[PDB]
Amino acid sequence: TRTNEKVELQELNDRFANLIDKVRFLEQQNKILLAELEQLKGQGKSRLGDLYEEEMRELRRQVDQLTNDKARVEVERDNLAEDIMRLREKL
Amino acid sequence: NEKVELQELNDRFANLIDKVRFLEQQNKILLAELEQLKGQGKSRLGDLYEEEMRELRRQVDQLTNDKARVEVERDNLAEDIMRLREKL
Repeated sequence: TRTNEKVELQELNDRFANLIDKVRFLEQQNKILLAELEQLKGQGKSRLGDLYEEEMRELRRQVDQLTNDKARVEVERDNLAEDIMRLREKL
Repeated sequence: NEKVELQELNDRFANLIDKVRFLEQQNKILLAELEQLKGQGKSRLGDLYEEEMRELRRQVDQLTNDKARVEVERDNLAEDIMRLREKL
């Protein structure tokens, strides 16, 4: 008879209603998951960006040092160029 | 408030369905175009960092040699002067 029907249907609609609730929770959960993931990506990229920056910053610091080193050794060499230029005029 | 006949409403929503499909296709083209642009900008930024580091290494190399020479001249000038005081 159609009394079975009435039973099964009521059960089943409650089941749908249940899944519905759970799938909407699945959604809250996913949303949060995505937020976490965004946070983790941003750290990873932050850091990686730190390492690329460092590499460059090192080459720069080195260039400036080298540049000052050479500049000291030049002050010295140029001080000696005036010396031979004078002493040759005493010869 | 003008009222519409049903067979007329079907027309208007049939046409609106056309228009919407069209926007779908546009938006599609756009999404691919953007995706490419994105990709290209990633490549561009890579390159820019790349060239900066190449140019910098060139500079380190250049300066390291330039400084070794000038040290040599300095030493040479030291020698010449000392032996030049030797004569006079």
